[PDB]
Amino acid sequence: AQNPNCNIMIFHPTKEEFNDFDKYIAYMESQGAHRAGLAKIIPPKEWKARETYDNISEILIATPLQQVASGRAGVFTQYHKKKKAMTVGEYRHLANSKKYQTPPHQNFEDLERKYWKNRIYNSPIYGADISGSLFDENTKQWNLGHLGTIQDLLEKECGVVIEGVNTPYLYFGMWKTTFAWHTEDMDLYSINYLHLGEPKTWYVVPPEHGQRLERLARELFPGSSRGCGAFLRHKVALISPTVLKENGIPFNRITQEAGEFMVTFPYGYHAGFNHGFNCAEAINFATPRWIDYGKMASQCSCGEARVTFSMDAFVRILQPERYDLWKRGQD
Ligand SMILES: Nc1ccc2c(c1)CCCC2=O
Ligand SMILES: Nc1ccc2c(c1)CCCC2=O
Ligand SMILES: O=C(O)CNC(=O)C(=O)O
Ligand code: NI
Ligand SMILES: [Zn+2]
Repeated sequence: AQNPNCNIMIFHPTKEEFNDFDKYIAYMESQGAHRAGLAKIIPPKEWKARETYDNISEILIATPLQQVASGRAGVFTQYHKKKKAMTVGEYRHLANSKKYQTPPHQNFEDLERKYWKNRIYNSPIYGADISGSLFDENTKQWNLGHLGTIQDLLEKECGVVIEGVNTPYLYFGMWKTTFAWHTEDMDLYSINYLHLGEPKTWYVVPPEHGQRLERLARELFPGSSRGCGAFLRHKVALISPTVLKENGIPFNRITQEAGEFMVTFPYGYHAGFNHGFNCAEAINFATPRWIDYGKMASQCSCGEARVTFSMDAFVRILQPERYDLWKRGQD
């Protein structure tokens, strides 16, 4: 078996290898990349997402989110307080202000230490889930707005035609902005391109060990667990690497820098934080191997999760027994 220790693998495709997206994902899996839950892909030197990022300041962040923490330094939840709209130019200025700017630090490890020590005492503002793309329409390779759709994948694999669309989302981050422990909707893959700015550090649990993380989460957030059998779907819980280690949870970590792609694999729990002002673009996607994960994906039916229109068809076709209960949750 390839990659039995479930290490995060890093790939350096040639420009020829970068032509066929599906083929390269399959190649990465043939090398065991999926066992980690996360892979890094460094694009060939000849490739670029777009010409420059000089003209992005007028993009609107309609609903910036202030991420307010509760709990202890290594075990906390965050809730999102809506703030007034601001442009990317305004957001960048805010990120760089004394209140929000990245502190002096020696290296990524030093910054990681500072993050886990001090995150809860601040409330950074995140521009998340903004529908759009920064890939040039003429970028033919690994253009996140030009991927085969999940609806077409489901149709190709299972013969059923379904409604729904899936398009990319932009994320504008600043120091300490945080993504909580989660897998993707319907345990899909995700792909994330860091377009510009400071790094993003990721933590990931191998898919074969996801239930170990779930069990610890139930222990650490007992009220939340009683409220919902899939409360990690709410995307609000954080657990530090120190606490994971103390509890014997298998995980890995890696830092993504501008110009790099990360792929998360079905049922690969991940969490992380931004180092400073940055912009990432991400989208969910599927492959034939995903179908079995989609069929088995846990669902939130307590009403907290609240998912996109397109998830309806996924649950309806892949999980017909769960559909009625889940749909009651959406309404
Ligand atoms: N349009 C703006 C300008 C500044 C700010 C906001 C919106 C909300 C976040 C806090 C802030 O300084
Ligand atoms: N796709 C995700 C997953 C987690 C999170 C976000 C988007 C933004 C809101 C905060 C968070 O933890
Ligand atoms: O970048 C972020 O804030 C969160 N991204 C993801 O969880 C992802 O790409 O799957
Ligand atoms: Ni994700
Ligand atoms: Zn729930």
